[PDB]
Amino acid sequence: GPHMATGQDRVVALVDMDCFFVQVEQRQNPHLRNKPCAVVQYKSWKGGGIIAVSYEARAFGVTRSMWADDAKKLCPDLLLAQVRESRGKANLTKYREASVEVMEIMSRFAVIERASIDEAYVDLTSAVQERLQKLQGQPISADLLPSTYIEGLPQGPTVQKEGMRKQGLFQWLDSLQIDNLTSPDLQLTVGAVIVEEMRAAIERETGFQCSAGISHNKVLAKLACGLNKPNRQTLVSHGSVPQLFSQMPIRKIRSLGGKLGASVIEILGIEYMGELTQFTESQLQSHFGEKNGSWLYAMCRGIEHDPVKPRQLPKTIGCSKNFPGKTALATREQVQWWLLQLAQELEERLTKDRNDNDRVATQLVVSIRVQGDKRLSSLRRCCALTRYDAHKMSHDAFTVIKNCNTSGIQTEWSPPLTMLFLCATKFSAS
DNA sequence: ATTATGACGCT
DNA sequence: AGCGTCATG
Ligand SMILES: [Mn+2]
Ligand SMILES: [Mn+2]
Ligand SMILES: [Mn+2]
Repeated sequence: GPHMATGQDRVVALVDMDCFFVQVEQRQNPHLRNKPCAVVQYKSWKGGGIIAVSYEARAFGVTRSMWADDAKKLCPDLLLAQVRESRGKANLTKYREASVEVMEIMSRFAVIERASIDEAYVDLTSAVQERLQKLQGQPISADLLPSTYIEGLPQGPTVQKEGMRKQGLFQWLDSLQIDNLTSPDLQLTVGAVIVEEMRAAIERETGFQCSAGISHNKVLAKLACGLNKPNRQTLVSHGSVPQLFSQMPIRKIRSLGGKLGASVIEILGIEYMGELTQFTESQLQSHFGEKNGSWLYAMCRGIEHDPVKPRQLPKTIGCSKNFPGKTALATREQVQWWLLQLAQELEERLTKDRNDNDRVATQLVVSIRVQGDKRLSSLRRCCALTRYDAHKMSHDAFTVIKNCNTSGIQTEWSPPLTMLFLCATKFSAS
């Protein structure tokens, strides 16, 4: 009882931009705004592959990983924006720069961990303590939470979405103990006030809408963020976890959407996250390993300790291109030309990174795939990265992979290469 | 013939 | 170090 640490020490938010690449394109081209539209890379094969979908287009069943020609079958008036192509390959610079815009606004409120191009975690514990000592027991008006959902409410003893949102929020605010500066539910509520302000600032200063989740840790904040998209935020309290998890498929939790989650389901004979509570920590550790087992044991009770890392910048900068089927690289000149294209984009991004962020990469990683290998990477080799020069890094990459060519002929390349990847890593301050 | 990344765990 | 897993704009 008095010693069961309930993992309610922190206030953590996850902010995720709605249909990010689509919003970037809609800001640039007002003709795309408030329309079914999607962002595609390339065009010749099946109209290009969709990587981002506006909510209007999602209503027609358009999804990521769909070919545009097929999406057009579902949504004949779908509008498409194409990713820029530079040096023969997709170039995602516009979206990376847009991401930096959003990350810089978020960093004004608290330290953030960049989790992806369009999302960051926020540790709001200290900002909440500050805002609470500023409020001085004053209760929290529903007017401060105009886009917040309280997960699990309304409950107990109107038929429109906004009406139910407001009913649930009213139930939450009425149950609140606004005099206790250490109540976790109050702390989450103030956290949600701050996140409303953060999201207002992002939209005001960039044009971009986002959603957010507010809870006591990263996994719950991410899950909460997904519950009411687009353009809304969701508070998942510690108390909401049992009901939320009682019907929550195991795969919906970050880290469990793959092989490990499938093995939880098959080994334990369960479907939902809440069913995990019936196993001891040792049982879970026996099946899934010591770390995963401790993590599952705590996570199914709403508890997770992974910190919000103070890291706004990516740890690696990389360039990759697939060469499927008939496009696979089968000559030395081909392989060298594409290594040079990738290296030229890498050099440009690295030089910008050095100027902006006062750091230099020191390791170059070269990864390839060979035709007929089921794995995404067939080979991975590192070498020193001592100079930001594309000709040098492409020669070095070729030097470290050239021994994969089983062709006795030095001109041909066999088996042909279906992917090239260059990645700069191990940054140092300079 | 979803493609282009980026993080992190394992050994 | 190099490999595998997970995430997905
Ligand atoms: Mn998003
Ligand atoms: Mn995201
Ligand atoms: Mn998505």
